[PDB]
Amino acid sequence: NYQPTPEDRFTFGLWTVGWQGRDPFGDATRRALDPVESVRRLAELGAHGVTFHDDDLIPFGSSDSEREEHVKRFRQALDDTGMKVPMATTNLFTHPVFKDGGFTANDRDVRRYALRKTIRNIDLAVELGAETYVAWGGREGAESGGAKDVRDALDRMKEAFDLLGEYVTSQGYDIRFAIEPKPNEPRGDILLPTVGHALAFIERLERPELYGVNPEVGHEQMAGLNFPHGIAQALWAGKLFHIDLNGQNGIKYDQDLRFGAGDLRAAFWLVDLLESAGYSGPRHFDFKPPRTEDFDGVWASAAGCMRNYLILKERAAAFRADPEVQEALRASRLDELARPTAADGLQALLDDRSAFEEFDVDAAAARGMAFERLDQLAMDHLLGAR
Amino acid sequence: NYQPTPEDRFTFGLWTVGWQGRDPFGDATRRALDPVESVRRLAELGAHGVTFHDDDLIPFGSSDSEREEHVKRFRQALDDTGMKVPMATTNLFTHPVFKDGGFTANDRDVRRYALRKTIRNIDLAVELGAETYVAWGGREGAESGGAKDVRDALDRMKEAFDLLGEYVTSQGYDIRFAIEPKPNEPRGDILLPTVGHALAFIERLERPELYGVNPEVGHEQMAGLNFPHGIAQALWAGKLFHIDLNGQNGIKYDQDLRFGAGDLRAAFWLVDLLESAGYSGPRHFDFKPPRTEDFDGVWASAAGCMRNYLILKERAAAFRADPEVQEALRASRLDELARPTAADGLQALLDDRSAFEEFDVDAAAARGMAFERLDQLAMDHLLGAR
Amino acid sequence: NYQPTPEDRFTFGLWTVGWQGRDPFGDATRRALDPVESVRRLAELGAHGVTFHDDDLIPFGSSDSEREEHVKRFRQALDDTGMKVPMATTNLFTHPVFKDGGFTANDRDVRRYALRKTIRNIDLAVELGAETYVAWGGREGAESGGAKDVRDALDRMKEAFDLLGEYVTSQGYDIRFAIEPKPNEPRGDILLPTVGHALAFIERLERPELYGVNPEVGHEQMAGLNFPHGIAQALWAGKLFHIDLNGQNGIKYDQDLRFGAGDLRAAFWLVDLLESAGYSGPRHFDFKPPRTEDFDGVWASAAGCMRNYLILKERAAAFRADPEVQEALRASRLDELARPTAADGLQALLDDRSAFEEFDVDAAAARGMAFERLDQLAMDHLLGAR
Amino acid sequence: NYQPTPEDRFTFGLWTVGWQGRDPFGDATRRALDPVESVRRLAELGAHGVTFHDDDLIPFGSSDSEREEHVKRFRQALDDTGMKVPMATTNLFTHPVFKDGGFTANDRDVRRYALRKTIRNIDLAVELGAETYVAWGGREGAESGGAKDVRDALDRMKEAFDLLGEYVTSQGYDIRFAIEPKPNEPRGDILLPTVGHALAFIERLERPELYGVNPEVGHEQMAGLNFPHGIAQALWAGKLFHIDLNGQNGIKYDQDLRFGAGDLRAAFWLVDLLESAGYSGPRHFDFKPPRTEDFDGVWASAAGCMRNYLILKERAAAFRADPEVQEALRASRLDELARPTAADGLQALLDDRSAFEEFDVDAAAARGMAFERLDQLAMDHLLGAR
Ligand SMILES: OC[C@H]1O[C@H](O)[C@H](O)[C@@H](O)[C@@H]1O
Ligand SMILES: OC[C@H]1O[C@H](O)[C@H](O)[C@@H](O)[C@@H]1O
Ligand SMILES: OC[C@H]1O[C@H](O)[C@H](O)[C@@H](O)[C@@H]1O
Ligand SMILES: OC[C@H]1O[C@H](O)[C@H](O)[C@@H](O)[C@@H]1O
Ligand SMILES: [Mg+2]
Ligand SMILES: [Mg+2]
Ligand SMILES: [Mg+2]
Ligand SMILES: [Mg+2]
Ligand SMILES: [Mg+2]
Ligand SMILES: [Mg+2]
Ligand SMILES: [Mg+2]
Ligand SMILES: [Mg+2]
Ligand SMILES: [Mg+2]
Ligand SMILES: [Mg+2]
Ligand SMILES: [Mg+2]
Ligand SMILES: [Mg+2]
Repeated sequence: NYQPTPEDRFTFGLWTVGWQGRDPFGDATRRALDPVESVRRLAELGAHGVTFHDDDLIPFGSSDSEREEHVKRFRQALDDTGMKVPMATTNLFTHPVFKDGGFTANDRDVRRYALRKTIRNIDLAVELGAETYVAWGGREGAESGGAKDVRDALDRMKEAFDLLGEYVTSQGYDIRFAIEPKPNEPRGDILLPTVGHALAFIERLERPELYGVNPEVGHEQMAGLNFPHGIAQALWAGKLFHIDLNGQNGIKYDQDLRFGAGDLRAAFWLVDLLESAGYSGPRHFDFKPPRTEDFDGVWASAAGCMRNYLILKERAAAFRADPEVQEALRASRLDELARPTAADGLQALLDDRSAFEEFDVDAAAARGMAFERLDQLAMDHLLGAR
Repeated sequence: NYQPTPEDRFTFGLWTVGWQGRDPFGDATRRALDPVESVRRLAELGAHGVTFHDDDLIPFGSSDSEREEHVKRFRQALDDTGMKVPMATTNLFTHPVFKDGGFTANDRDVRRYALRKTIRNIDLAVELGAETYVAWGGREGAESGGAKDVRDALDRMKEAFDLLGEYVTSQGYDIRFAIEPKPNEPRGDILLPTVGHALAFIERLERPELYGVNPEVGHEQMAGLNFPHGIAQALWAGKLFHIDLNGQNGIKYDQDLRFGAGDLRAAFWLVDLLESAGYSGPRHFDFKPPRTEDFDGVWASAAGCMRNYLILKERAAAFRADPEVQEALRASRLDELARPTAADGLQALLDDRSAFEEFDVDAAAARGMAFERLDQLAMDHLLGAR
Repeated sequence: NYQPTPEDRFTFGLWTVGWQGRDPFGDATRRALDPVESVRRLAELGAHGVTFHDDDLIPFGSSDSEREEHVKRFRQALDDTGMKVPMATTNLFTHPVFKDGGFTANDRDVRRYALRKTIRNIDLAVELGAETYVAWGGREGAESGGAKDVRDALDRMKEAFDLLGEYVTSQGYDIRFAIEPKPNEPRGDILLPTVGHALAFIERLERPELYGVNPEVGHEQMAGLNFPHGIAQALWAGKLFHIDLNGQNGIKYDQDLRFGAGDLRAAFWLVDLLESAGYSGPRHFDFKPPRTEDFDGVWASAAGCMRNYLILKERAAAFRADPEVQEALRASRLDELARPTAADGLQALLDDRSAFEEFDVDAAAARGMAFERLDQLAMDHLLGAR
Repeated sequence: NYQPTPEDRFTFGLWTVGWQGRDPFGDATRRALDPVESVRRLAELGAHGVTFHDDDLIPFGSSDSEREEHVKRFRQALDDTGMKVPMATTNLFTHPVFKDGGFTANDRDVRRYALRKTIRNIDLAVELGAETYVAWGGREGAESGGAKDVRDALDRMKEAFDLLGEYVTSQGYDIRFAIEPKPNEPRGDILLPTVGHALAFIERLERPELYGVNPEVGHEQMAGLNFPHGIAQALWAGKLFHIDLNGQNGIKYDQDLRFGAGDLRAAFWLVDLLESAGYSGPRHFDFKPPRTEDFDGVWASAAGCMRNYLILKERAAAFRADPEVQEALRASRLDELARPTAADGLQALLDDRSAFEEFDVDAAAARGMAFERLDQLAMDHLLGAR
């Protein structure tokens, strides 16, 4: 009954189940978790692996020998459980030095520090076997218009990512980068606020093949955008390197609800797309168990992430396999959308009088699209009524 | 006192002052304007030129000889007034045949018709001297998840724009294309919903140098995004071919208020950026005089568009020239944001102990950014209090 | 299998299935329906009744004898089908005379006309057996700040509703009024924009017992509000006289999708509340079949409204009856929320040292709320996984 | 030049300039301020007074003698500076015990504790001379649908406020209560989410005359609502007891920018209304100096709050006094909006054939409202261009 196993490739950040529940208006409601205990607990739930910021694993300001002890204990728990580390990232947002950003801070010495802190963790990520290195520029942005010249900031952002690409190529590392967009919070506006802006920026880097996106359900929904549409564009560009799964109820602060909560039908269409397109990367949950919960609620919330993915996968597969849905998809001309508009070429199109001079525009206009019947078949499948 | 002249390059769509006031809940409140009368009236107000959809100028279904008469009358009014036509576009959204889109309609024969209708108007636009051809795919999208496979739709969208680029290159035309994003309305979600998504899509076309964006103030604000930030990214990419200026009060239906209405401080920062970056294209107003107004209100609203641009241009120039603002910009390290992070290169950065091992993180963190004083100088300048 | 019958009390506006598909950017895609054919078709689908604006049933400007013929034909179709008319309303938004409002138009003569048009239709509604008369003030509002003094406008709004209440009391009619809030569209901001503002306004009318609310799913969601929470407050006040059911995908133009579309989990919690609280009024669908559809799609969309209500009713009933959910509700202390805080009274509370001086705040804080496990049981029930 | 003095009645919360800059993603960037130093600094800037939560002034868990020392030091600074304390409030949101609310927590013992903590601070507020006691129920709400039966929660909310009203009446205190709405954050949805919902709830309390609202600019804008419209409704009801002034850029997390930032034109229309209606309460700033700033930026931001109010007051007064604006207001029939619709009464309206049978609907419809010219005069005045 919807039991996950490590072959489902479900992963969690240490910072997710480890969130102590401090929000802008309240103190922590839960004690800190030891990273080793989170690995063991997630393994028992059926997770495939974990992800980390540098500062989740090694407390900021650790000596080189404290650092080695923290890594050794962690590696022992991975060895004991079979858990993998497919992704890692840098914390360039918590410490006060990053209050105006890391890569695009106005102060040049902070930008250099940010790059050195990042490079140190790329080495550790490669050592632990990560294939993707995520960058979330949560402090790159502004609350006011004159504080940040955005063209200069984009020059600095490109400079930073180009240097990171020079570093991993010169070291011979097999790792790729994924940029995680967010439109706002904690800055009033954040640079590269959506999947689209991030994809566009990547095409201006010196080695674009090293960079993709790590979209997050809730972040695109904080701009009111359709998250499965944005994922489709990332897959179309060949840039979906990683994904953050969670839930969000509309345009408000980043809630990071468990996956399946928030916009349930968008979750269904997302799973349909990921499974249809054959996405093979980790199914990563970036979520926060609500601060109302104790530790039993933390693990129930994490289990629910995986459960909802597996229920929606079953319902989406049943939808696509249903002969009546296949009939309805042809009724709505999804087959024709997949055929070229003008494989005969430009000149043939220009000479084709059935495309304009003799085209019966009123008869084409009268054809219903039959989209509502198709969508109710999708609803029946989602609700198990079919 | 803030009087426009044609050298300010203010342009208006025929459909703007010509909007009859029909909305989803009400009939028209104004009679139709003759395009010739709109040209003459806008010229008297100080406009530089006008723009048009094919169907604004030539009623849909006109014979080839009615077409010639409509164009001749129009050309005579341009000759009489000195007005230019810098941009033109196609109506692929009003007629019922386009109810599921033009370039990405599921029906293949509609897609071919859409391309033929577009090509016919590119010829006319070149004849009238337009330098930019805008595409707004207002019907390209969906209300439900199964109606539109977005990867196939993006294939069809790329196919259409590639064919248009083959057409203008084979004809030897000096015209470029600009894609106008909008996130929603009239479709539940529209493909290429923001500036970012459009910029990313352009980089996958066969001849990307022919395509840029035509962002609209209100459209990016319907997703809660920072419009001057998005314009900066378009300028950074070298893709700001055209712009639509108007006003919008937040996340709701597309209001198309006169420019300066809506988010006034965003309008100030937009003008600052366009003038600082030396944008030389048309300052185009895509706005709707509210349906409360009679024809005297139409021309007052149009005049207000230009007036507000010129007031904000004056205030932004005073801001940037003020020695006290120049001092504050250095106080906030805007000068340092413009300097390379690591012109010394990767290896020097790695060997620079002042970038990490000896970096005094607490002393850097203690430095205030002085952004609030800078922003209050900007407010004082905007309000004329300085 | 989820078949509606008239005892389920599903009703539809004539303007819903009759929407021709004209939106702000496009012409109609469907021909007009005769009201008689809509009654017959809805009866065959299992509807209980229909609702109407005056102008849906009697074309604007009809002679008194054309009026009588339109009503007679309509009454014959009701007699032939068994369909009821539980609600009626006035169109104070389509005609250009209402461009600045009806009850709160700045022009006094328009306000008087609006009241006379309303009163004429109250007589007809009573004749057809309606129990509720809805007012939706879609044009009452403003696009700019100086156009409307809102205190004077609220005086005029109160004046109008007080006169309508004087009219129905002096006539001896058994009808009540329901105010339908909407935050915006077609005006930039609409007066009484949410359920809350409407409830507050009612308490200042001379005969508040005659007035309640008619909330609409999509309208509260256009302000990002929780629609089941708002309905609970209306039920708490005893003011839920009628309800408009449909779907909406977040903060954007009013989509009026079929019920169950949009925010599916909010639809589940709404049905749970209406059924638990014993709401006995009509389940009215104010929805628009998308303009992509032909007439077969219109009736499929209408059928889907009813189907989704009945599926969600079944799932909500299964949730509330499940012993494991009953256990979880006590685990989360829903039983304690229903018990008085201080039935012992103020003085006893003040003297109760276990409420403050001896209250163990850390032990209370440590108690998990168990809300995530409860919510996953609700998800399992919704998806039929339980 | 726009210098505040204590007669302008500008007040600040201790928690505003005292915000250390901890947000959901980052540590504090500023040290804690001593309340005594904040009083002295605000007095030098021209403030009239300060406000406080119980826990801002007396650290949580203080002994009764530490409590007395904290109050004495505070009272000495008030005596030294002339500063007043017009409002006070309770912190029912920071401590983990309040994670599911105070007055509407599911656990009954937490609800009793919340009432005792509140009552203790009402006594102190009266001792310091406060006239208004604010309640902001920031934790009253839910992230999921089954966690909170909202009708039971409203019963508990009414119970709590009724007991507080019994307490202040039995003690003979001259203090009134003001409910501060917020739609979301830190709970997914908060009960009483807007001004309207709060006004409606007050009318169901046992002694409604003791309760009003304390609306906040940014909170109504987090629901996309028009804040001057909501204030007008509160003034119309006679319930504007207090106000929180700040700025917000649209629908996102609560930014609490300095007043004048965010939606500048809404700030202009708010000041116009408050000054026109003769609001005599405190002009209270609930704002957060951005965490980019050091302490010099804190005081610059606070000074800017007051400066922007005084600039906007001048511009609004110039607007209303301008004979050309007075002419335009009559042109737009604002004078007619203030006149009764039907002072002649219902029967006269029914007998008035010029209100319906002989009303020339097309001639009324043709009249322009002249709202755009009026709004451009308002823009010219705001920008000092007039
Ligand atoms: O970059 C990894 C993570 O960093 C921070 O935790 C962000 O809040 C989250 O969105 C992101 O995914
Ligand atoms: O494409 C030109 C114009 O077409 C339509 O009028 C759109 O509503 C507008 O946004 C666009 O700019
Ligand atoms: O008042 C009845 C109906 O009137 C209009 O059709 C509105 O768009 C709808 O929201 C409302 O319910
Ligand atoms: O209740 C007083 C204050 O409490 C908290 O600080 C809130 O964040 C603020 O909105 C409110 O005004
Ligand atoms: Mg996130
Ligand atoms: Mg998030
Ligand atoms: Mg994330
Ligand atoms: Mg537009
Ligand atoms: Mg627009
Ligand atoms: Mg446009
Ligand atoms: Mg509606
Ligand atoms: Mg609606
Ligand atoms: Mg409705
Ligand atoms: Mg606040
Ligand atoms: Mg706030
Ligand atoms: Mg506040």
